[PDB]
Amino acid sequence: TVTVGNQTIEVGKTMNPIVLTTVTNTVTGLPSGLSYDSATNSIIGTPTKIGQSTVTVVSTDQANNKSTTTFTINVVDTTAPTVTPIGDQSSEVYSPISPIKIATQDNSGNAVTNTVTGLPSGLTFDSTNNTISGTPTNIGTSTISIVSTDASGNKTTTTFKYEVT
Amino acid sequence: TVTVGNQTIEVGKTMNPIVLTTVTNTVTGLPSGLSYDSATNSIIGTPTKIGQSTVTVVSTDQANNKSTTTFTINVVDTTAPTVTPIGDQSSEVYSPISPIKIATQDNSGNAVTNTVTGLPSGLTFDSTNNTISGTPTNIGTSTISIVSTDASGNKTTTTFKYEVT
Ligand SMILES: [Ca+2]
Ligand SMILES: [Ca+2]
Repeated sequence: TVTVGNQTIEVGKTMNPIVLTTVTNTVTGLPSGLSYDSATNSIIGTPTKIGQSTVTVVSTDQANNKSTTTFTINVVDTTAPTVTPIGDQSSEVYSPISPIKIATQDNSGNAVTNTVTGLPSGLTFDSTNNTISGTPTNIGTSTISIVSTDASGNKTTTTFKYEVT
Repeated sequence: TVTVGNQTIEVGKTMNPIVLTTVTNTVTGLPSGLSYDSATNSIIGTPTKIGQSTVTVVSTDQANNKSTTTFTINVVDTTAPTVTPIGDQSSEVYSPISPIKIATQDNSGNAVTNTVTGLPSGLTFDSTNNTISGTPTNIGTSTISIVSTDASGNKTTTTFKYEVT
């Protein structure tokens, strides 16, 4: 058997090393974030860009006899964004609130979209600065729900209670 | 692990099929004598030329997503020549013999060298037509020894008795 197909790895995570097995290997075309460890004949590191790369191994044996393999690594994003926790909130009706920042992070290098719902009346969400602000118009309790989506469509849902008094 | 190095196979023999495993594979650069069996995702056949070939698999999955592996096949000769059997011989001293042809065959496409020794006196070997002829000058028994060598240095030894009466 010869192994064909993608070698699939997760962007922004430290990969399981890929062992090269049958000698001197010469590896090229590696994505940023990865390189080749002679001493373990392993490709290791953490890839930073989503996409496919075609990697070339030229191997030389003890008599300097040349050989060539190439294969594809596929760097994917299948992990959801993270969101800094937001505690339960309380403020007085008719008073402008201190803005609440939704801080998000993602294993991809990239921007995250937040969809916010269940907001107390009078309050609003600004997608440019990703903050909740405004002036509550009703007393009562709300559950504020945030769906954060990375560029590859992975979603996280975060909730917190808003209490207006 | 990714498999690196030569895939080594024997010239003029029917290979163990190489299974391609992880889909539509597109195979190219195969040596003469081999091709790709879709239904088994196997490379099969019998190679005829000694040497290295670099073979390319482009695989397409169910969503038509492209992938690439390449590897080297190394077609070697490690098998000795064969020689048509020659029976024990008898002829009269002072009489020219009917020439004896040494017929050889080899799994490589190529020429074989025969080294002949232990010949009864008066007899000789012609390397161009590969035949023993001449006129025996002594009565007695000889053991005639033939070393046949292929182009890769694989050797077979064949013997037969010559009786001069
Ligand atoms: Ca992600
Ligand atoms: Ca041979």
